[PDB]
Amino acid sequence: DVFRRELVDVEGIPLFWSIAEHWSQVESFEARPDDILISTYPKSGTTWVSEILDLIYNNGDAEKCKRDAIYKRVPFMELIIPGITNGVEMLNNMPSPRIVKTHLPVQLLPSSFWKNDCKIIYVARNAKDVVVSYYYFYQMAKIHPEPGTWEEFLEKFMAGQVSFGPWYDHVKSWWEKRKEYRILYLFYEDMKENPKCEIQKILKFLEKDIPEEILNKILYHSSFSVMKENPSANYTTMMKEEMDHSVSPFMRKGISGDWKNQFTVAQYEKFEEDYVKKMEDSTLKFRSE
Ligand SMILES: Nc1ncnc2c1ncn2[C@@H]1O[C@H](COP(=O)(O)OS(=O)(=O)O)[C@@H](OP(=O)(O)O)[C@H]1O
Ligand SMILES: O=[N+]([O-])c1ccc(OS(=O)(=O)O)cc1
Repeated sequence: DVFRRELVDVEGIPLFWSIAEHWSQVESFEARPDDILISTYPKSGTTWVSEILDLIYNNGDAEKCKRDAIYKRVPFMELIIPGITNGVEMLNNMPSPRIVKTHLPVQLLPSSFWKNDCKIIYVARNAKDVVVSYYYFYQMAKIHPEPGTWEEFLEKFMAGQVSFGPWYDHVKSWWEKRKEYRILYLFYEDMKENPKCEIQKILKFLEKDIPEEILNKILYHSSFSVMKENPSANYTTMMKEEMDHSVSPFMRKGISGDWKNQFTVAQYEKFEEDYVKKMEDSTLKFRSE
């Protein structure tokens, strides 16, 4: 049973057993200078930005972006599950320009990305919304250990005892890294508020100037309501064994502020107190609504 196993520490970070088992393949991953790395803590907007990038790369052509599922168009690099997927191999076999997905904390990112000075788009999302999204994701995405109850999971998340480790360290270290490498550090909440502005930021970062009509096309097709229904983007093409959308759909709510629906007031206060301690010595700033 490849699913529901305990995570395995990889250089200090809990990862899926099969990622840990194939860690050398990941560590030695060969990046390319024109790779665009989409780097996120899980549930932070990876798919949204991946779709955007793929739409950009295909000039807003919806059909072209339906050539395959997002997880094939934008491979999850470190995700290696025997018999199921190998992000490294999928990427190795992908023509440039590659869009590369990762959730690795910065200290675990394969050094080739640094050596190739790749452009990286990091997406951060407020921790409270992340943990809620992650909770449901843990439930539906069977490669994860059992999340436990929301309460248990919340505690694991705060303790960083979740797949890919602590969100806090993830976002903070990636934020710090933006001083060393070309990281367009985006916030899920900003994409919610003004996706056009954020996509323009992506375009600028990518050094692409496209017609307003194409930008509007990209905006339309990267909206949650379009993506949710889009089988090439919404993970419903996943084997049910890997992702059971009947448990929780991948495209779950796609809002900011869902944490309000999940957190008890006590859990929220506790979370915030803990959060402040973990975050106050970082200049990184978020919105939760
Ligand atoms: N287009 C668009 N607009 C708004 N929100 C979107 C979009 N696409 C994905 N989502 C929401 O992002 C959450 C999934 O995050 P990721 O794509 O990072 O998940 S993953 O780590 O790649 O598995 C998950 O968030 P929650 O809905 O809060 O669970 C998705 O619904
Ligand atoms: O390609 N896959 O098989 C795949 C891709 C993503 C994915 O997400 S995960 O967090 O459940 O590993 C799971 C399986």
